[PDB]
Amino acid sequence: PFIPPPQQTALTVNDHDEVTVWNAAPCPMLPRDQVYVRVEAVAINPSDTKMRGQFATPWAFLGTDYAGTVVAVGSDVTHIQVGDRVYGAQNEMCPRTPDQGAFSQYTVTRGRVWAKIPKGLSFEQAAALPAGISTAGLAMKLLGLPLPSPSADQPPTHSKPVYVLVYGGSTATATVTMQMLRLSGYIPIATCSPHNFDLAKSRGAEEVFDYRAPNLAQTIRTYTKNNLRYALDCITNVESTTFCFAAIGRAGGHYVSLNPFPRKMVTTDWTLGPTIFGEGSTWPAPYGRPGSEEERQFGEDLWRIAGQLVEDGRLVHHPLRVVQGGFDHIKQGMELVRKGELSGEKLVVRLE
Ligand SMILES: C/C=C/C(=O)SCCNC(=O)CCNC(=O)[C@H](O)C(C)(C)COP(=O)(O)OP(=O)(O)OC[C@H]1O[C@@H](n2cnc3c(N)ncnc32)[C@H](OP(=O)(O)O)[C@@H]1O
Repeated sequence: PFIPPPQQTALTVNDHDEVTVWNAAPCPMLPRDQVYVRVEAVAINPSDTKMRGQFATPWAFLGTDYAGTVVAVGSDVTHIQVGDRVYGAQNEMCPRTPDQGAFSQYTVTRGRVWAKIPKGLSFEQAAALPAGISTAGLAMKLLGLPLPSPSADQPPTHSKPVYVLVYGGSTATATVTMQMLRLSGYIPIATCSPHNFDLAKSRGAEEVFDYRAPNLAQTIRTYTKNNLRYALDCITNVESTTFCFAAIGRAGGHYVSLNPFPRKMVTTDWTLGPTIFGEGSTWPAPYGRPGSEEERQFGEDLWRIAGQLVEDGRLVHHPLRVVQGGFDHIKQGMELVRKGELSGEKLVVRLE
């Protein structure tokens, strides 16, 4: 049986709320239904930068998005060989599993929220995808929109065009969501900054608008025949919620946000990330919820679908900004992300 290394490097937060390169971190045990991954590349997400204060578990590993090489295979796992390449998501800073996080030299795969990297994709391209895939699926689920068929030789047809507003169409989440929406037969319309217009259109937006434009909500209401029933808010602040409520049609609509938030006929939801694992959250406030087998199966189904889409080139990664380096480079990348210094790109670290 496989024996994990006695120590490794991982990124964590210490007992003084500081992001820390930890050079004596433990290695996880190998679950019988998972595989053991030597991490080759990771992506940085805003969620990583927010794991602080009450949100941090000291000495628990940071990071969601990883891609690496399989070094050991759990005894109950089929269809994966030692030396295969995989990509997937981890559930960062879960006090029950503090030795599992993407920002580590060695991790294990989690649930079935992972896949084999297609032959034509690099570690960096693959690492850019997992939180995107996962978030896009949770949002479509919450909006009440069906997932794409991995078959189906092309999108369902609708009665009339069914628009979906995506506020923040240059975000990492939006560029993956808009491809998926299109594959399901929906027509995304996006708002973002002018320099990311071409990116939004390349990723499935039928039209794209500058979110700063005066009375843009009237423009959108006109465009959608005053019957916009779906708004996906990828920005999630006071202004984006106001805009989305204004753009939704006179007969009502559904607003889904990627974070919690503090007129009639609008239902509202927001995506809780660990939900993709069928895990819940131990956090208090609006976060804590029990896990569920239905949530687990959804996540597996999504990943089976999206895996095939990525494999056939029908779902593509957000543009990359690739850094070569070690764990301090992940730490610096987080700060860049936290400061909003990235536009239209995802920061990926290839671990050297
Ligand atoms: C395995 C994990 C699975 C999950 O489901 S995680 C669940 C989803 N939720 C969260 O992770 C919560 C924590 N995350 C956040 O709060 C993120 O910031 C969200 C999820 C809201 C967005 O992250 P994402 O990675 O999708 O976007 P990004 O960082 O790539 O987007 C940045 C872009 O956001 C845009 N932006 C930034 N501030 C903006 C503003 N005030 N107004 C309008 N747009 C704004 C601005 O775009 P341009 O205007 O075109 O340059 C900027 O480039």
